[PDB]
Amino acid sequence: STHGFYENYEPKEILGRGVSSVVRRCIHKPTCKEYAVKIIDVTGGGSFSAEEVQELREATLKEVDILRKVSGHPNIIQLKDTYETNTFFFLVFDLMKKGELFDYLTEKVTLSEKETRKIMRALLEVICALHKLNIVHRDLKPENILLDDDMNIKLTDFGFSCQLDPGEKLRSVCGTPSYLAPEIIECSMNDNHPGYGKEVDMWSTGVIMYTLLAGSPPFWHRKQMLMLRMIMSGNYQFGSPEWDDYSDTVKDLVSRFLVVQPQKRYTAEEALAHPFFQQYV
Ligand SMILES: Nc1ncnc2c1ncn2[C@@H]1O[C@H](COP(=O)(O)OP(=O)(O)OP(=O)(O)O)[C@@H](O)[C@H]1O
Ligand SMILES: [Mn+2]
Ligand SMILES: [Mn+2]
Repeated sequence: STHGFYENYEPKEILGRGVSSVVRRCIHKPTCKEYAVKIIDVTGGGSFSAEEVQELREATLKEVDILRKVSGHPNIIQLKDTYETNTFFFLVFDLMKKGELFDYLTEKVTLSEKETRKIMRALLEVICALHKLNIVHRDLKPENILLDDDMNIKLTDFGFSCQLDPGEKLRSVCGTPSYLAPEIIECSMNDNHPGYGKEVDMWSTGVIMYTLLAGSPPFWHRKQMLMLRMIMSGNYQFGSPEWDDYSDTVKDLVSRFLVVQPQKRYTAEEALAHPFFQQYV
């Protein structure tokens, strides 16, 4: 499969990395077309522990299977090819040439209300289609939303995703602590807690919507545990110079993702019916 991979593609420059991966631009030899390959080291560079190797191999098998499930959506990355050797996995994808939403937010500082509107509608439609399949992404954040050549977003990174059976609940904690829903944190501090569902994605959506308009996240503290209490209490504001220029309509939408009790939180469908997206009914 390594021969298979290097037999069919010429590897190019690094585009990004993760704890146990490297993503590169690569050229398909037969077509001369360009792709992005995510290279996952299941061994972890000679340092994990046999058990973990099989936790990482079944992790990426879960990832590939979630990707085959969501294929075809216009705003979701397309897995085009996969190769598997004893240590490495190779996921071949369409090449997103305008990088991350993160990188784009870094250079613009903040995004206007109309640009945020366009991005958020595209993401909510994505999330809506995931949730109908009962898929929870669990890593929604600006680094995992990419931009193609016309600046339309492409949801990517399904490495923590899962399909749920009817009424099932999750318990493991994964994802970036600034984007983590409260019920996840709660769950990590109580064995008796019910577990969390699809709604964690609607919290993250809230932190992303907020952050594109403010240029900074709604819940931060240099000391993690105090940041987590802020999140668990849902203690944030539309403040200082930061929110002065925006409508009341956007802020109302945001505050409806940013609700602690999951039951009371907006769903992807509720968010698309808000007045904020109804200008042209
Ligand atoms: N299809 C792609 N087109 C262009 N660049 C990409 C593509 N896929 C990934 N990259 C880049 O590589 C980075 C890492 O990709 P990905 O999120 O899929 O890796 P990961 O190891 O799962 O990351 P994480 O630490 O968030 O778990 C992305 O955030 C992006 O910069
Ligand atoms: Mn990622
Ligand atoms: Mn990931």
